[PDB]
Amino acid sequence: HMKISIIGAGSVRFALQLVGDIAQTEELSREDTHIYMMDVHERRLNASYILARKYVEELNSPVKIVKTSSLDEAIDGADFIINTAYPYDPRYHDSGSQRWDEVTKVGEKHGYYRGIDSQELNMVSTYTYVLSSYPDMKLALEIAEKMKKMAPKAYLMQTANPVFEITQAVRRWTGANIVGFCHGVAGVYEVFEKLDLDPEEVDWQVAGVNHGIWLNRFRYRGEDAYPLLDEWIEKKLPEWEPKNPWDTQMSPAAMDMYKFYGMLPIGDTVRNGSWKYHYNLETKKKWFGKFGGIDNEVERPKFHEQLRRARERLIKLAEEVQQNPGMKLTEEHPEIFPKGKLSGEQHIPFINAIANNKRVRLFLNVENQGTLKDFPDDVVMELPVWVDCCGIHREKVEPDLTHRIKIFYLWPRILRMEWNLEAYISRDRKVLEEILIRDPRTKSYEQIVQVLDEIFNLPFNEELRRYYK
Amino acid sequence: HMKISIIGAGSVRFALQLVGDIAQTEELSREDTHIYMMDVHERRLNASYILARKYVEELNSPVKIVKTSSLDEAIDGADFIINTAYPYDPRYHDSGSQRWDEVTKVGEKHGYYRGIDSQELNMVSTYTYVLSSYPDMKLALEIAEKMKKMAPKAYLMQTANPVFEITQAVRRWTGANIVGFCHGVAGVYEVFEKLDLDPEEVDWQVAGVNHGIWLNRFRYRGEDAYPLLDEWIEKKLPEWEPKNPWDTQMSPAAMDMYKFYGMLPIGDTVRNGSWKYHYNLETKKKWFGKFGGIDNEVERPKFHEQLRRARERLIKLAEEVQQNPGMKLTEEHPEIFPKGKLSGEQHIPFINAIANNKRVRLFLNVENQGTLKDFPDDVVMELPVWVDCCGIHREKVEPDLTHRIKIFYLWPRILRMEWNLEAYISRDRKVLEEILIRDPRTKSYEQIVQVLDEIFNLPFNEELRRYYK
Repeated sequence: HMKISIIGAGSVRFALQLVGDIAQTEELSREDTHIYMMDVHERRLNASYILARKYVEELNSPVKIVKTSSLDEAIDGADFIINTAYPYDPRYHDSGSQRWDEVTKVGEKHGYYRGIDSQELNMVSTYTYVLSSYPDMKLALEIAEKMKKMAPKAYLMQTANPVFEITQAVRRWTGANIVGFCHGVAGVYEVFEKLDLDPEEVDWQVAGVNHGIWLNRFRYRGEDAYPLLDEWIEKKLPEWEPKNPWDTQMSPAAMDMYKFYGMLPIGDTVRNGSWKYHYNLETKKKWFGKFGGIDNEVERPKFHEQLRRARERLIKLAEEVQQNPGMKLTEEHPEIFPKGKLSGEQHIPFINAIANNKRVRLFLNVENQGTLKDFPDDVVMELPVWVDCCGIHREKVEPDLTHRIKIFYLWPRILRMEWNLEAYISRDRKVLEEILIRDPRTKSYEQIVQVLDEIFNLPFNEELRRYYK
Repeated sequence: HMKISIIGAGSVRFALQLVGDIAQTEELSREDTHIYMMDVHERRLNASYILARKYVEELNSPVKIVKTSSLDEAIDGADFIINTAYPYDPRYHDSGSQRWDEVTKVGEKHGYYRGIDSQELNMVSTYTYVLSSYPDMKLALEIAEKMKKMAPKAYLMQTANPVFEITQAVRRWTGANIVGFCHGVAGVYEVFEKLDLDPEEVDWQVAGVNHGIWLNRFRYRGEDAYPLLDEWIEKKLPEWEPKNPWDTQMSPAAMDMYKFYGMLPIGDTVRNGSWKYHYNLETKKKWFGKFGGIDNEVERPKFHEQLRRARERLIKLAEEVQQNPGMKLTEEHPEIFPKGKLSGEQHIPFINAIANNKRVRLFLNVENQGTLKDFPDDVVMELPVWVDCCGIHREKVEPDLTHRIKIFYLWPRILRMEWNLEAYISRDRKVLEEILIRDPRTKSYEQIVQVLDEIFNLPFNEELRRYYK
């Protein structure tokens, strides 16, 4: 059979997306495809299981769906393990984002705007937790060790953040077959839209690290197409406005980074700039438009609440279907339960490529292996790759990333990953302190000790405190 | 013949040291050894030439000394070119340190303690000038290009700062035969003194980058000797006091860095810590003793004045000998004009090794070439090497530098070098701005623009201003 396990299936909307794509994929929608939905939160998990079963039934897909609260059961003999879990202690929080929002508030209380987890080239909210991301790294490493014994052939498809740090740590310290997933590359198609270019006529490539990728190749009709971006910056940038807090691809911050680095940052990379664009909310609004981007004290909590409500709606909807077996989720809520339309995410296409030799081009976090020759072979990069029955095949990255991207962006970001990994494995608070000593917002050493003490002293950080004792 | 050219011979005390060592070296004190003393400041140069001639005469050395204000004449057919020049416009300053002190004061005026040239892992006073060190890099690159045509076999022995940035820039952009010189390694012998160890019984090694070197090997009687340092930290560190502003080898800052990195920083590396030890003068005094080290608003100007007076004394002494040919400099001032004692610096031993196959172990700034396998081959490192008639031979660095030294110290410092080089060659103010955007002392972007504007607007920075226009 074929066993696909979603760890953290309590993440309802993502689980349903994964189930919808599987049921709408010919080579996978088979009675021999078993989808295990695993989580430690039964209310969330139950809702996801009920909605997934009904969704499949309305799609007339014969896939079998199994619910379990046992991590071992989900891993045992799995072919693909999708880690979308975001650990949180329910005694204190409703989601993982809620413990991040709390430590961040404590950071801001001590003078660290947007929390100590917001650093240069690393502003994406909820990416790291107290620098070392202890609970997320711990869970990923547990899964990696369990599957080396209970599922040696399985792919561990890491989606929970930090993808870069975690994929790197698992690869380096376990050798488990882990691949990091994030589709920040989807931003390029807007670039093409704004420049009036058929994306099918555009010869393009993107490369870098997770949330740190660059449009290294951008050609059209046999010539460099960046002069067309230059034209857009001059004529249409002054009139640019963000449609919502997430709209940053064509923002002044992206184009300023482009002017400096020589290539356009893509996707979340525009959020991960230097402190030039993020000193405060007013500065964010100059470089990102009226919302100030997403990673600020207004929009990040707002967005997290929108997720909380959206989650409860789905849970309530799961109670409704149990009461109204006749209602068709495909009809009542098409945007959540689409028919005949794939999500476009890479997770299920990846599985169909490995298991059914359906070759496809994807952007995945894997070891460099000389793809970017100026960087170590074992450093995990977000690279363009072709996946099929027999492995992941890296494309040649040409043109190479510019000299400035390497020395001012990729390398400082790679070192931060190494800092974070060292802080985890060493169990040494002094490494956490050294990271904050490189932090521009630090005014004194005593400040560093006190912000960490309060974070470590939060009631839901007992494990973290004992870990670093 | 043998032609040894001192570029910047106006640096009187160093020139006399170089001349004294040559005249006291058997294989070099020959009529066929010609010492060219070159500089653009005649008062300084004349004083150095007069004192050098008298010194040689009292040593009964037959070496010929030539004075010239022509850089070409000094380079033409030279066998070794010693660059100890520190450019400065005499219309405004008396030495190079005086233009550094002025820009630093402007930096502090804008909220950058110890000037924008003081950065993490880079606190040594007068090491870089406005980040890119324009006048020093320019002169070094001029010399390198002139000698590729007028002296292809010559060694360019770079002593003027920044040694790291300059040696790297010359190697990479000209391929001239440049080697960087600095004897920060001399600090190890004090470590041995304090621990009651015969330095001859100590199997030790040091490696890193310029002003960024580490005691990677420290063994005694067949065992790791660092436990003896551990003992010293516990028993004798509390009673440590600095003999003078330069005494930092056994300071609390050095031992704190040792506790973190696992190896003891050596020499000037103790000055080049994180901002933890340098937020302000009071913080410096906690981690360096009562003087607060040398790199502060009190001791750095004090020391520079001590150099000014010491320089004028020598110039006045040169006028005295012209009036009293009978006086013996060897007798009246033995510390400046020693007999039968070498300085211990590496410059002349290096020359005697290349030209006379007198093999010796030295610590020189040369391309890595796989010595530290985790770093690029072309990056200039301060390595232990054996020099003889036919090349520079790198020792094996064992134990390897610790993981923390690499990711928290060497790599961040190497990237800064790349930042500085990029700022020079690009002629792009935005690179200078990006460097300051990574600066913890920056509070806003407008601050960066204004501090650079005032620095660029200083009257003696016309060339620098036009360069970056």
